[PDB]
Amino acid sequence: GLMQFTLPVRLCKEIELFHFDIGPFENMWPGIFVYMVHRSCGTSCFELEKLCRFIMSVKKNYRRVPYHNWKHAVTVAHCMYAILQNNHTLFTDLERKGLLIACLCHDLDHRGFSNSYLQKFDHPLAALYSTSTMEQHHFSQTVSILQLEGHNIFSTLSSSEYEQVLEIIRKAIIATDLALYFGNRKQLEEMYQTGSLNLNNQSHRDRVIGLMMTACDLCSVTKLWPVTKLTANDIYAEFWAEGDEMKKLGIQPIPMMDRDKKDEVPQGQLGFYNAVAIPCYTTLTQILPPTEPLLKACRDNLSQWEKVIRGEE
Ligand SMILES: Cn1cc(Br)cc(C(=O)Nc2cc3nc(-c4ccccc4)[nH]c3cc2C(=O)NC2COC2)c1=O
Ligand SMILES: [Mg+2]
Ligand SMILES: [Zn+2]
Repeated sequence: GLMQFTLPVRLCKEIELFHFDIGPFENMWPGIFVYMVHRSCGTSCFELEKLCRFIMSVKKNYRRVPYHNWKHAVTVAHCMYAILQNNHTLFTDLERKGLLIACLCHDLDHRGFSNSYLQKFDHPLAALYSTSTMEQHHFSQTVSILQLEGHNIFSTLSSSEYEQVLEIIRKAIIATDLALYFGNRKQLEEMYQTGSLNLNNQSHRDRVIGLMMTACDLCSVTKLWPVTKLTANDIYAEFWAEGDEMKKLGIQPIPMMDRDKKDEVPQGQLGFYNAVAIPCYTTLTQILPPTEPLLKACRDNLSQWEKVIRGEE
């Protein structure tokens, strides 16, 4: 009950900033996550014995892939933690509880391949879930870990609070399907501008939590340049492996996935920042103004990719 996690001084301060990197010491990531839950939520939200057993089962069920791995889970939960802490009064107790777990669980048992590749391979998951294939699987894997003896961190919620939180986590994880981001953001842009945005309308809150999930998921582009650049090697390592597998099925991959086209990476990052990242954090800054540091860090990194193209690094 009276047992806080404390971090060393540099982490205790930097963890509150959007651009915080959780570092290369894996054994500290669980304590960082618990630290974030205790400050975002209270030392009571969860039974420590139970939370600790849920965190280590989740860890176990992420794979050793270059990008979509345990480090990503915790990094995406941290960005959510920073958004929640800079917007204290906008979110319910339930939403704080559900969204940190949603983020930690959002890529469970990812194998390093897109929904596209599962469908062209004809993977069994592609017959069971025809859209948002991996995302329906990640939510499925979350419910499975919650129902292991001694893993139900929500067991002290009322039956109705319990159904509300699983529903928040389900919509939160499905929203990490980038194919659903483009339409969700368009609707939010139209609602915010025509003045109809209403955070007491549940379907509007749904949409907003969805945008938050895309912003946390893409938060590699909001870090200091050296973190952003080294993460891109990890991201491209999964993409090019997926490309190699496309060629094994006799399909030319899209250029993003073709390792023969390493040369064009800088221009391909420009497109990504311009079509996805900048508009994501722009709309997110309009709805939730304290998240502006994410938009500013993203613009700084676009400008660093422009410098790479102009031969200046
Ligand atoms: C999910 N997620 C999380 C992060 Br963080 C970064 C990424 C990411 O880098 N995306 C991209 C990298 C790319 N590189 C090239 C490219 C490389 C070489 C030669 C020619 C082209 N084209 C690219 C397109 C995208 C991309 O998705 N475009 C969106 C807009 O329509 C779908 C990501 O997909
Ligand atoms: Mg994902
Ligand atoms: Zn992810």
